[PDB]
Amino acid sequence: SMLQSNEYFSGKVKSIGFSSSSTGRASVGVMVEGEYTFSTAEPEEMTVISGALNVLLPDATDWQVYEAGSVFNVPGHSEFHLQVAEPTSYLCRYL
Amino acid sequence: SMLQSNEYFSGKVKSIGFSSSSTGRASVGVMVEGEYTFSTAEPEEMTVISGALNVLLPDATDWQVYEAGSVFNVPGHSEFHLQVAEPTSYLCRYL
Repeated sequence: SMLQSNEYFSGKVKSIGFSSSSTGRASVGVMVEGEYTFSTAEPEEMTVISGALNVLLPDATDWQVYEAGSVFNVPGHSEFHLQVAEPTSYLCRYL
Repeated sequence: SMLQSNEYFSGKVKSIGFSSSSTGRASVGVMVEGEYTFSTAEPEEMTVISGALNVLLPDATDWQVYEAGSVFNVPGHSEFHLQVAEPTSYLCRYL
């Protein structure tokens, strides 16, 4: 199995990518305070492990605050936006 | 906030370390198939995010299998052992 450490946005997001039978392709990581735009290939399932994300999805008007334990889905071939206050850890699965 | 990518055991365990108000000092990471010995400073709380860990704690005879969603605690200044089958992601908090 391959594990790889990845960084994005000048080090404000860092993650470990992997692949397993139960998750498919996935990454766990952390984001620090900031505002981020992400683009998807495959649809993504995001789980907030600790902290919180303010989430703007392309097909719905309102931002929504996702605190620890919550799960959201992003469509494929899309753009979504996040806002982060305190360091926030997450699991992302590429569906 | 600081985020740092860490690797252990010749790259078989990789994690992102961070610190937040809700977690204290912590790391999220992934372990691949193998058998690992860890030593603690502070007590640690481990949450299995995906996959599974076979866990041997110093003060109890039996190994126990912790699958996704489960949480265990390791005392401070101790040694514990893990066995991993498929890539397994986790949250570790330094209590």
